[PDB]
Amino acid sequence: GAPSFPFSRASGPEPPAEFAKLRATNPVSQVKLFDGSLAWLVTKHKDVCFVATSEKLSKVRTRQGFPELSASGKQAAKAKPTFVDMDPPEHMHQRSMVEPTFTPEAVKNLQPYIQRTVDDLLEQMKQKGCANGPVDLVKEFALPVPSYIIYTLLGVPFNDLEYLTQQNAIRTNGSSTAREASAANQELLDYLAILVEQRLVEPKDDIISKLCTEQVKPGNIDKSDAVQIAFLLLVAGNATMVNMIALGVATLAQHPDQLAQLKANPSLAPQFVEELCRYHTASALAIKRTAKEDVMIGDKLVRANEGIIASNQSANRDEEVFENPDEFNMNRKWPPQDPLGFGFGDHRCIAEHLAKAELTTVFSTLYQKFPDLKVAVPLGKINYTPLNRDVGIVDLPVIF
Ligand code: HEM
Repeated sequence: GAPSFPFSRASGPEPPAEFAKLRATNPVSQVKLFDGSLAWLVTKHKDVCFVATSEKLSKVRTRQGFPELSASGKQAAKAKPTFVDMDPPEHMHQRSMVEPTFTPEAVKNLQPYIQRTVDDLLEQMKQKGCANGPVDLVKEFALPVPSYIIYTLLGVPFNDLEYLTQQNAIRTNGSSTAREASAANQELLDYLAILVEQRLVEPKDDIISKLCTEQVKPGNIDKSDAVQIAFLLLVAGNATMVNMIALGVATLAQHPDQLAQLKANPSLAPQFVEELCRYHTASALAIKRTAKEDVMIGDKLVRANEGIIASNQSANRDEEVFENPDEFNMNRKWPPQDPLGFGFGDHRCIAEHLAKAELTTVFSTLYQKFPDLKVAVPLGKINYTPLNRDVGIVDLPVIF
């Protein structure tokens, strides 16, 4: 019978062991989901790209056979969809309403702001110090960097960032009760609704204001849609950003020669970030589809109304594309094929340029500020996310 999926990571920082075996012997295979239903799992880079781009496959979650991976996903599929779950032409109709803030040119213009935000959080961390024991790099740094940036871009005023950063963290923290997580979720939605009302009356230079002026007031979307689009932009990427920063620090601690290179030359941060986003694919469960019609993938027939999950994590370890794929090597020579940390095709992460700018700013600055930054617990004792989840780090004690 088909194995249960998601698979568990082989260890804290490693992908599931199953993918390498499937790439070698059964690259398109069936897996069993939490409800006992089946889905196709695609593991090779070429095939993941095919799934990501085929117009015979749909992201619409009300379609029969959609591969929801948990009961919570089934419940979330009942809500009015935003662009993450749309096909053409609806997908770009809505995504284009917010894409302008995320273009390469817009992100380049944001660089001084990104640098200031990182610098200010690093200075707060220095002022707080570590004179009485280690501090949690996640709480002090990896969490607020992406949080402050996305909230600011959306339109949150500076005074409200610390509290809203804490509340959004509660929503996904593994220690929160269901009541606590639900209350934090609703608190964020209530806050965003008030902010939308404010920007309908007096727009400012932020994403919510642009939605209000350009889409809500003309009747292209309503104010509840603006809230849901803003909420999507907050929650889609934030936990992934936090995990990528923490994973980068841990990966450098595990690879001290490459850390020494980066300390001696901060201009290596872009290459470090490229290798990090390939090696630690912290969002590996988002390339999902159902077949609108029969489609052949390799030696398998995916029938109409069957689900498909395309593992970009597996694709990023595909030996046929990336030589020595299971070694972290920021000095590698890159092949012609894209790494897939941010997905592929029409739905490729809207924030890829912003996320890479945040990560590059972090890794070109962190060890200039704190040349003696050290993970304070043994590396084998790092508190990674549970093995049945996307790779990440919950907390990371450090000294400096
Ligand atoms: C290192 C950090 C991040 C990683 C690795 C990442 C990864 C991904 C991946 C794998 C997807 C699926 C793309 C696909 O369907 O092919 C995606 C989509 C998306 N991401 Fe990110 N993401 C990151 C940060 C962010 C941030 C900071 C934001 C928002 C500010 C964000 C917003 C979104 C949205 C809205 C989508 C859906 C795009 C669509 O379906 O059109 N992501 N991301």
